[PDB]
Amino acid sequence: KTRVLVVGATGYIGKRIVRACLAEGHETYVLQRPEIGLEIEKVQLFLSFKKLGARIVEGSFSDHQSLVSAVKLVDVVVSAMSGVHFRSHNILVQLKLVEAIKEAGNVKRFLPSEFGMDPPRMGHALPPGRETFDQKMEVRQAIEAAGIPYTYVVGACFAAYFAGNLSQMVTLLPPKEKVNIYGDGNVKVVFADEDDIAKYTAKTLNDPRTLNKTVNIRPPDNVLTQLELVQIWEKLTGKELEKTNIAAQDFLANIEQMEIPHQAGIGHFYHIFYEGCLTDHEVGEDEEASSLYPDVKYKRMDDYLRMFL
Amino acid sequence: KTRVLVVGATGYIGKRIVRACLAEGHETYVLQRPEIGLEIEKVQLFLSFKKLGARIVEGSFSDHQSLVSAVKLVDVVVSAMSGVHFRSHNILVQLKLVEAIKEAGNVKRFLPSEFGMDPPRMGHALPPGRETFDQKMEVRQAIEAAGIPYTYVVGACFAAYFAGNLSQMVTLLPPKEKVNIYGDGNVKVVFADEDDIAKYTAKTLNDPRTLNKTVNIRPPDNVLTQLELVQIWEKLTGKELEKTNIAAQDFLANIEQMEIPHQAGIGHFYHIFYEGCLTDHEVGEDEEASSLYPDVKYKRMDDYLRMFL
Ligand SMILES: NC(=O)C1=CN([C@@H]2O[C@H](COP(=O)(O)OP(=O)(O)OC[C@H]3O[C@@H](n4cnc5c(N)ncnc54)[C@H](OP(=O)(O)O)[C@@H]3O)[C@@H](O)[C@H]2O)C=CC1
Ligand SMILES: NC(=O)C1=CN([C@@H]2O[C@H](COP(=O)(O)OP(=O)(O)OC[C@H]3O[C@@H](n4cnc5c(N)ncnc54)[C@H](OP(=O)(O)O)[C@@H]3O)[C@@H](O)[C@H]2O)C=CC1
Ligand SMILES: COc1cc([C@H]2OC[C@H]3[C@@H]2CO[C@@H]3c2ccc(O)c(OC)c2)ccc1O
Ligand SMILES: COc1cc([C@H]2OC[C@H]3[C@@H]2CO[C@@H]3c2ccc(O)c(OC)c2)ccc1O
Repeated sequence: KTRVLVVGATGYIGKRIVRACLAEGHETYVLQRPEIGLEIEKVQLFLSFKKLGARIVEGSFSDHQSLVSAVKLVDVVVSAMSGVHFRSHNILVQLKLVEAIKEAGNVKRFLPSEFGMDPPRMGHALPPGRETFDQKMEVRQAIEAAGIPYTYVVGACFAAYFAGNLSQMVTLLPPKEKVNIYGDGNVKVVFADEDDIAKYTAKTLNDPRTLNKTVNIRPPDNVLTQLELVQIWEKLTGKELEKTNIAAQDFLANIEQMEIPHQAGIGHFYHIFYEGCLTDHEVGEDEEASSLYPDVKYKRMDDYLRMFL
Repeated sequence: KTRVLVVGATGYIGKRIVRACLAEGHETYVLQRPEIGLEIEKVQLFLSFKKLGARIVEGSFSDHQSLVSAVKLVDVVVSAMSGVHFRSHNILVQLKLVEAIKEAGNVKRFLPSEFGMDPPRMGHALPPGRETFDQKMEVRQAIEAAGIPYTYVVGACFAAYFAGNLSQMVTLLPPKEKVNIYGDGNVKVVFADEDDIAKYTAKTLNDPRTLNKTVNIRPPDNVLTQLELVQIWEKLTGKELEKTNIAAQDFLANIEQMEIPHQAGIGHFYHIFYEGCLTDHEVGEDEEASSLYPDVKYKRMDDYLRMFL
């Protein structure tokens, strides 16, 4: 039985990873930091994990020895640390976890908080969006310096942030009548239900095929252009949307004057929808999660969008 | 089937009320406000409501006619508006809901956001905690000046904020070794699991017995002193905790110099555990929810506390 520590267990993807580890059959440990005082939602999340059979491990990122103690309990550590500018962007805090793993020496694999664009492929991104890739690379740098075996889970847009809103920024719901199309809207993007991301993570974390590998989440039916995604919704609703095509220069105009979390968002959307960073390179079946784990009947984006009807 | 609208549907008690209305068989509507921007957890709560069978109603408190349109759809309106200083304390925003109910004319009953201490009994309270009772009384006044029929649900401490922490402030977990006892710890308090509070709400909101009444949530097995609460925990754990008795004037010492949310917390705790405001007066079976709805097998605190072992 694989023992797994989830660090970031109440996070957006972290909580889905916890439940996926439990359903996969792993002996699932969750790190509970003691600073969560009156954050009642976090406290009841941990209590719901307990009721599912998770085991709470108390530890703190400012107590190096408590991290060492926690990781010594498990075979695999999965980190879901924050990495979104408008939420919180504390990627580099994992360095203390890496150090703790380095000292414990028992850890057979570490999955750091990746779950998005492929960091080493983003060397061209400009600040502040660039921070995400620079800081994940630095965590990668520490992992491989320490000789810690790893798996990097990358390659898909969370469906909540990019599909349920027809990729409109600052909203999470489909628009009623108007939609902005990025460029011609013919650039292929990779989408995935976050619950499937979690299930692929639970399955890959002890799979020899993915030891010391980048694993890509690129389910073939979910490779869609923005216009394809829009047209799915128009078909489901029986209503055409008025589409405005936004050229690259107008999308980025005056970016330097906007608040930093919005600058990052714009930078990321530009890589995804204008440069097509998630599909501008091919990946093999031996490094792609839908083909590695074909028993995951992943949710297609028409079924994902139906939830919004 | 009673048609119910919940305003505050993603709130702490609000989401529990939505689910209990659905389980009770009400045709349940929930107000989705448009300023839900990137608050993904709210967005996904509504999706979870829809799948359980709730109907989404769009409206904004800054758009009076949207509110009138919403309350027109239902027979009863339940408000779970915020009212905790360290969370947010927007009780007075319900005045706009009351005004829309007035104009609509069809609402058979309105339950405002109370769910705690009985406001008219708290006239002696001092600021800032006093604001809770004053604003809840201003809402009561506007309800009655509009002729809207009502039910006021009051009388119990939410289990998570007062029982699961053995009533220690700024924490939501049982303490590991040491516990503060307020006074002698022999002042009776009322505790209720918040899912039972929601079930009673769902059961009372169309009950002829409770039209234009105050309904008290005072389950007899859950009327306990703080020492009795601590004794339940100590028998669950087999370990005695070290108890420190805190006298009134030491509990309140230098209260004027602390943050306003903490001041309000101390004021509330003083009224509950030093004055006994939840038990310094009696209520008939006619107006108490556990006798009113005896098929609700309310969770006793020993079972509640087991979630924390
Ligand atoms: N479309 C995509 O592909 C997306 C990719 N991502 C990536 O997913 C990963 C997770 O992001 P997300 O789920 O939104 O993150 P969250 O913002 O939900 O944060 C996750 C966890 O971060 C922990 N955390 C935050 N700050 C600290 C801190 N100072 N010290 C210790 N722990 C801290 C918390 O642990 P705890 O549970 O202990 O409190 C928190 O729950 C990130 O790398 C992100 O970049 C995320 C959004 C979209
Ligand atoms: N022990 C006890 O007896 C306790 C009693 N209470 C009482 O419970 C009741 C609800 O409190 P609680 O669950 O903590 O509420 P929350 O703090 O969870 O807020 C509940 C809802 O208030 C709505 N809200 C907040 N601000 C606004 C605003 N400006 N405009 C429109 N809507 C707003 C939101 O509705 P939306 O979902 O639509 O976003 C939110 O989800 C209160 O009267 C409180 O005093 C609370 C805790 C303990
Ligand atoms: C797709 O890969 C990533 C996606 C993201 C997204 O986390 C979600 C964000 C972010 C920028 O895309 C969300 C975003 C930021 C700004 C917005 O206005 C927004 O609107 C939906 C959404 C972060 C890191 C990634 O490697
Ligand atoms: C019991 O009646 C009420 C309780 C409350 C509680 O919502 C919860 C609060 C508040 C003050 O008691 C929670 C409180 C505030 C400060 C704290 O430090 C705290 O620690 C657990 C908890 C609000 C209104 C009420 O009428």
